[PDB]
Amino acid sequence: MQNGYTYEDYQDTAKWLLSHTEQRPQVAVICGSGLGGLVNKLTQAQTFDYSEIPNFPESTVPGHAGRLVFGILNGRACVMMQGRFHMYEGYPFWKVTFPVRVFRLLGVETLVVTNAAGGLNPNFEVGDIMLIRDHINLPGFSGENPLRGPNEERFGVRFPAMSDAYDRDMRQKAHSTWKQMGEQRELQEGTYVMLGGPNFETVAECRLLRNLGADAVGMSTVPEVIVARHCGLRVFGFSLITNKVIMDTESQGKANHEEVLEAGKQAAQKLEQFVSLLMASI
Amino acid sequence: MQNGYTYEDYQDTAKWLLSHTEQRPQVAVICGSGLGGLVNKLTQAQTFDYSEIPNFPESTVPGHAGRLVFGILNGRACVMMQGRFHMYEGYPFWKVTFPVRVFRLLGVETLVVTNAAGGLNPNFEVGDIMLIRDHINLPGFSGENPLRGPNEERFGVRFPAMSDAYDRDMRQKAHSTWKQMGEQRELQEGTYVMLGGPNFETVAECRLLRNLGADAVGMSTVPEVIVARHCGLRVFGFSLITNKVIMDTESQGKANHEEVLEAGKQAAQKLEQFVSLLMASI
Amino acid sequence: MQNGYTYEDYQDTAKWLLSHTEQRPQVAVICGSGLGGLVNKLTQAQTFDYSEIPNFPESTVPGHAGRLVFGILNGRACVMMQGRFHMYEGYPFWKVTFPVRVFRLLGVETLVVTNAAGGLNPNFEVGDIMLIRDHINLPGFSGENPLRGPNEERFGVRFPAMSDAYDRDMRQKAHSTWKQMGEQRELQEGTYVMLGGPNFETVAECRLLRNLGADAVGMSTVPEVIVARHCGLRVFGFSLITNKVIMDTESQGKANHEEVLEAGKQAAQKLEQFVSLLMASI
Ligand SMILES: O=c1[nH]cnc2c1ncn2[C@@H]1O[C@H](CO)[C@@H](O)[C@H]1O
Ligand SMILES: O=c1[nH]cnc2c1ncn2[C@@H]1O[C@H](CO)[C@@H](O)[C@H]1O
Ligand SMILES: O=c1[nH]cnc2c1ncn2[C@@H]1O[C@H](CO)[C@@H](O)[C@H]1O
Repeated sequence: MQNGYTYEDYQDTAKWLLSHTEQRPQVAVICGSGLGGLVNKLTQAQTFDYSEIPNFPESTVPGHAGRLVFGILNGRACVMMQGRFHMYEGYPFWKVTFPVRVFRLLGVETLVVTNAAGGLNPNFEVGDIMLIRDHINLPGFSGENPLRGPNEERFGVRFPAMSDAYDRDMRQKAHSTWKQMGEQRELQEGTYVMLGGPNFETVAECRLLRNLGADAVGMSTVPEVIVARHCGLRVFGFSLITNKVIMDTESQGKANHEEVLEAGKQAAQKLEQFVSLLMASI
Repeated sequence: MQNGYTYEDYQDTAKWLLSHTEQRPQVAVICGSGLGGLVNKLTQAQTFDYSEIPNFPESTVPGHAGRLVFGILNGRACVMMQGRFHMYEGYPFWKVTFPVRVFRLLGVETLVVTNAAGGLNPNFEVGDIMLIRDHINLPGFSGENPLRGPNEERFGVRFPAMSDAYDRDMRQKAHSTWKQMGEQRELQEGTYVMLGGPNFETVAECRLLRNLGADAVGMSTVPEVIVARHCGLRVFGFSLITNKVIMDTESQGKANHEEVLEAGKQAAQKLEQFVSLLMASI
Repeated sequence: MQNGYTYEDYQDTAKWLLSHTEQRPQVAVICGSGLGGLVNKLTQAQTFDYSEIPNFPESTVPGHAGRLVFGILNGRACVMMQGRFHMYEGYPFWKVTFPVRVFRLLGVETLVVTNAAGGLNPNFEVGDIMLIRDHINLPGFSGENPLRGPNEERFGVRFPAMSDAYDRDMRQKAHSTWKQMGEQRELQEGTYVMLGGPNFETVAECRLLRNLGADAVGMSTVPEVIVARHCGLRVFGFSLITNKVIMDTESQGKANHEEVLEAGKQAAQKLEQFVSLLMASI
């Protein structure tokens, strides 16, 4: 059926967290595949396994520890999802996005989303960071949407707009911050396209995606952005280009989850530095 | 699971309606968002709330009264759905299309469908009326189809063709009728594309849709057309262009349901006049 | 819910087959619409109705007998599915692909898939045989995937690659074999695109599909290939172009299942000869 959580369920979970930590975060960060390292830079950290927080789902994917960590990052109080949920695990979108609404009830105002993605844009190189300026929601085209079913007015409106989903001001900040880091490569920016997974794309599918105007492909994030914007959260996000997708039938190798995680550690020091510095801007 | 209604369920509902009204309609009209006004031009009208008709689903969307009205429009006896059902409300396609099969069992032969849609075609202006000459069924591409499951031979064939879904003769009639109205703008005609909703499209999604050859985007209608053609109903339909979709990231505003309903009243007098005059042609 | 079969279920079904036939096939063939004739060339054949094999689903589509036949084809021991399962029948992808995993447990190493498809490529003519070199999985884009849910490590990895799904060596063999047959028309090769069905495509949908780079359209096969590659089966397949899809609104006729089955018998002698000769190559 549709959404199985009532407003009270989100409320109960929020109260439970509030009664177990003195931390009052204003920023929420969702760590994607190979990005779980961002957590180790938190000060005064407190961790909760998803399995001990009442109505919380569980991460089953390698590279997703499945822990909620509160802490202080570069002066800002925040909460981090060290690992997320995906539709390919068997979860409905209303389960995948449960934490987002709980965050809103905690008093969070900004949500930063991260993920590992395949590069469709030929100008992209493995290791690149791409600011997400827009998305294409394939599952949404068929009715698979976290907002399907009766609307909860206490969270948002029935027909939320998505054209302004990725905060313009934060993207300007991201660009200025990147410049201060003195990096050699430029910060990329583009359209993220989501598909269900869990298998990797065929050559025909990649060419099709690129021709639709997508710069990177992945199996998450979009559902969380929809719910985030629906409840009024300011959203900012980026993809770590973990590999160049095969575009020719004379393909040498083939995508694998290992390459994705390996790439994560390689860029760890870089993107961790980036996110921490970004905390100064709000 | 698949379709939960058996042939008998449609039959029972049809018998109930037949035993409560002397009206024997030959035309059925489904009113979309902001089009519920078409009903007020009916003579000898009889209304039934969806909630009192046995196996009927219920409209939960603003702009959808949720009433079945029988009456005489410009000499033709017809039945109107003042408000329809959508997949984003949590309804399976076999629930959304329930009324269509009941209509067939009432003895209806023609089905006219209406809806509010976003304009993808740059030549479209807010207020335009677009005859639907074809559709692109996105949900259908993934298997979400009102005909999924065992086929009911009493209604139609297992593999119904859709290339001739929108009646050619009625579209010629629509054009001749529009000319007699002396309108200033030309009657548009194009391809309607359906996606699940309920959120509005991103810029990337709109560009993608337009490039696929779609002229207008919406969250309904197609399921009803499939079932209508499957059971042998002559189908004709049109979209009221309620807004121009944002195609640039330097977007001024963002889509909202209010604009859609406001647009409906603006064109009310026009499209109501159009549909009533169209009744003369069958 | 997700996959309802546990590893043991596939195992039980495999043991049942092994205890009822002395046949030990190395090749598995799935016959599509109008291709059920391939079975009549088997020697020392043994047939099982799907309804008598424990955890087996059932074919409900005309042109799909619904029988598992073991036999010897041109010296090679193989098993054939005379008729397959489709999502439009009401089956979840984990039911549609059940036989594929059972085959793996029987000791099968190669899977050849066949199907009836509509030609999108203008160079295609009715009667053509198209080797599938790649596919576009539309249902997969929305999360409808036979691998959705927890991964069974005993079968394969969590994130299987699909870029090398259609065996290169077998496609070279197919081309050499076709030459030896002395056929007049060339063996086609292209991208197969899958959509849910059961209705046939509209003109707008066909133009869209062709523009995405698809050569033929159908309502099956892809799910079986995903599971086959996930568990390590070598895969090879081909489509019988049963009709040219309508690409213009001044359409003369409209697609029908009859034309599909009629086309099957016409090419029967040809494709049966092709598959039997192909058995010599492994
Ligand atoms: O090339 C890619 N295509 C699709 N998803 C990808 C790709 N690269 C990374 N991911 C993402 O990382 C996990 C798989 O490693 C998936 O969760 C997917 O969202
Ligand atoms: O721009 C648009 N995109 C998608 N659906 C639209 C648009 N404009 C109108 N509708 C239609 O009207 C309702 C929302 O107001 C939805 O039911 C949708 O089908
Ligand atoms: O033009 C076509 N479009 C879509 N599927 C087709 C077409 N031609 C053959 N099939 C395939 O044959 C059955 C219907 O006859 C369906 O199972 C479909 O997979």
